[PDB]
Amino acid sequence: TSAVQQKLAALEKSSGGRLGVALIDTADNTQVLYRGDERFPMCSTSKVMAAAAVLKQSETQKQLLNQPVEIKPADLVNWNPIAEKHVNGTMTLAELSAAALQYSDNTAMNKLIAQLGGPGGVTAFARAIGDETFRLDRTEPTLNTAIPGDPRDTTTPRAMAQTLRQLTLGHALGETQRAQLVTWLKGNTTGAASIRAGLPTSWTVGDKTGSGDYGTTNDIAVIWPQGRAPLVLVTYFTQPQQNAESRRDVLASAARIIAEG
Repeated sequence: TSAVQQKLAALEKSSGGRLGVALIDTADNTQVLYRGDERFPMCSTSKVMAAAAVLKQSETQKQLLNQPVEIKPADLVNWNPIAEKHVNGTMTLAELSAAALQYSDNTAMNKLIAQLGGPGGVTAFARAIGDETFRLDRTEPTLNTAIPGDPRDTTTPRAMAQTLRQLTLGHALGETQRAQLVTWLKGNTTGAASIRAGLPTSWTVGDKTGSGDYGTTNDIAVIWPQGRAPLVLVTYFTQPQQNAESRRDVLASAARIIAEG
């Protein structure tokens, strides 16, 4: 019930939905949590785990990121902004990872899942790095159904914040791979209205957004304030109505509240 809690609780109450927040400050390893142990549909934020797991593979298969992967008409799903540009051609695994992370391409995510042996291979990597909460159960696009109470394709804010810190600031990946993940997250094109919109102008951000049914609107971010040790912030949001519209403003507002405490 620190000052931020009542403020985050008030934001949630004004929003009509369910808000989950987890912050980690690497300067002193303290944490702020709001519904930190409740499950939320991850939606596209799970693409970070899949991309990281492929990077882990490339620590042994050194040229793996350069491997071409055919894009067939049957591979296309519901949102394929980059993969649709390469049907009947190829994209490398690096290009598929970038398309997944920076444009939220769902065909690209499915190629990453396939490279890992299915959703259980993404969950396997989460276990290998100490995340016992993350579970990926479906491919795209069905992982976004975001049905209330459904444990499939969920994690908690606390678990995802620890994971993102290990991948981007810790040593869960090789240094080359960590740098590549950071470059990918910083190049994200879909995050301008989410966590980034609630943070000071001078802070560098890498993030992955998520969106799904029930108005589910998510963002997970690694944040470098200037003259200060980096931060990790997860903001998850979902709504009672299956048809609810996106609420990226809630994530911006949560980030601003966090950034003010």
